[PDB]
Amino acid sequence: NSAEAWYNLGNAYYKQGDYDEAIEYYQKALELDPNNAEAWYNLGNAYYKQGDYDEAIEYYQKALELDPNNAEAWYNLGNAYYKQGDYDEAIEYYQKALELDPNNAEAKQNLGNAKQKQG
Ligand SMILES: [Pb+2]
Ligand SMILES: [Pb+2]
Repeated sequence: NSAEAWYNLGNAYYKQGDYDEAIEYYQKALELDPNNAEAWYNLGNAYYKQGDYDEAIEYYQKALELDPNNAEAWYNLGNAYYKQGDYDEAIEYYQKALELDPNNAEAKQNLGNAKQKQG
């Protein structure tokens, strides 16, 4: 209801690259409906695009608790850990992404690179 309205507005602002606004609007939506997995996921993405990887991780984790079939979310969580230098975590989440979407070339590549980084 208003939760959907806020989510819709977050999405519009997200797509235009206004992350600060999108983050505000997603947070409003989730105050009203905390079960919207796509709102958690997109909030995560918006923080990720801001370079705020610890927030991204928090919100990706919440999205995946609600929707553990979101292959892209597993991949982006892996990216977020990779950005923090947490290559063990990145590797795990990339492996999970590829189980659901074996065709994610970038997941395979980052997984490979992450394995090099640890050694
Ligand atoms: Pb936090
Ligand atoms: Pb873990």
